[PDB]
Amino acid sequence: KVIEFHVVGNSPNKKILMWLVGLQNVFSHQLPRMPKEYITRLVFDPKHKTLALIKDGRVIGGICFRMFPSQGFTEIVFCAVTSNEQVKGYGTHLMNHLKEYHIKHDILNFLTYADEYAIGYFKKQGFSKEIKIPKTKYVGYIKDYEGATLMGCELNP
Amino acid sequence: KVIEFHVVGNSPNKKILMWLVGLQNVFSHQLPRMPKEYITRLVFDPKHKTLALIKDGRVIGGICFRMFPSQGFTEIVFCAVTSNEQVKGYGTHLMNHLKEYHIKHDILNFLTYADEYAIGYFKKQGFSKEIKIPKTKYVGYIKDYEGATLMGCELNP
Ligand SMILES: CC(C)(COP(=O)(O)OP(=O)(O)OC[C@H]1O[C@@H](n2cnc3c(N)ncnc32)[C@H](O)[C@@H]1OP(=O)(O)O)[C@@H](O)C(=O)NCCC(=O)NCCS
Ligand SMILES: CC(C)(COP(=O)(O)OP(=O)(O)OC[C@H]1O[C@@H](n2cnc3c(N)ncnc32)[C@H](O)[C@@H]1OP(=O)(O)O)[C@@H](O)C(=O)NCCC(=O)NCCS
Repeated sequence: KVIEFHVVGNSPNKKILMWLVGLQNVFSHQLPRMPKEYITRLVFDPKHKTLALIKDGRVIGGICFRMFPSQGFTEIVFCAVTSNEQVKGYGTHLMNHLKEYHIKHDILNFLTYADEYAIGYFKKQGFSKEIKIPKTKYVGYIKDYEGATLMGCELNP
Repeated sequence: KVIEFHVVGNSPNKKILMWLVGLQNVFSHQLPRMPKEYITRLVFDPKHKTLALIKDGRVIGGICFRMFPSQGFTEIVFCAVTSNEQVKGYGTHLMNHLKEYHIKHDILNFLTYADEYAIGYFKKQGFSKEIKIPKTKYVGYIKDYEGATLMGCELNP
């Protein structure tokens, strides 16, 4: 009934902090292959911001991303919608809003290492297994993950 | 292999933030009758401290308490051991160490509102149902918890 999108960050007021915990809680529930401590580390890392999906006070989704304005792309880390609220298009809205945030900041590229079970969702948001940014841009900067496949998205206007 | 006891709180240290979150996760998994956001609120509250049990870098247990020096007791909010590690004398250790901390701080009585299933566990730690510290001392200072049983016990030097 009321639904909000906030880019948040630990760079730490009381409200966002509740949201930061809520995001960590949402992520750890969906991403079973991610240890809670690791999520907490990245989520609270000041070089990472998280785009939070609030519904009626409560965090229900988010995308954790790290921007590399120098490389000309953004690494997408932990994106999740809570189980209740899956398949209602929330995840596509988050990616859309993420996409618009970045057009303003003039980063036109997304990179992520995709779980096997969610390659489907990224392909819908325009990601491809075939990457158009040269290796020399992201190798080293971006976290490689075990048996996740790397996908890119090249936004526009 | 390494096992630590730290008394923590929100009174921006990067270590204790991760610990406080790690504590919120453990408290949240183990106590269904308490909503995640409530736990977050109290855990990070500057009048609440928490006894963290770290194991090899990671929180596996804790006791959140609020000290009432002006009263003569300490109120026990949450305590829990992560599930891997239950039935290993870990929570007995935590409570023992909590007792020491408070003796060293001149607060002899512990109060808790105990939930239907851990009455067993508190009873062993000297805890009981009959309080010896006057109702007027704690009522309205402590937080009544619904269909929990109030309990209390004293600790020697
Ligand atoms: C993946 C996820 C973030 C998608 O959010 P969502 O709101 O549930 O999915 P949506 O409602 O936005 O639907 C998105 C589209 O991708 C599709 N899709 C393909 N594979 C999918 C998958 N594995 N999960 C969800 N949607 C998927 C949906 O059917 C939908 O297609 P359509 O609208 O064209 O018909 C969410 O389901 C989730 O939290 N999964 C668990 C954790 C995870 O796998 N994270 C990694 C990637 S974010
Ligand atoms: C109850 C709890 C906090 C204790 O941690 P623990 O390490 O498993 O308990 P211990 O290993 O120290 O065992 C303590 C003694 O109390 C007993 N006990 C009573 N209830 C128990 C319970 N629910 N779980 C484990 N032990 C329990 C044990 O048998 C043990 O007896 P013994 O040493 O004489 O053989 C833990 O199981 C937990 O987190 N439960 C979920 C949430 C909860 O009940 N919190 C209550 C407030 S602390």
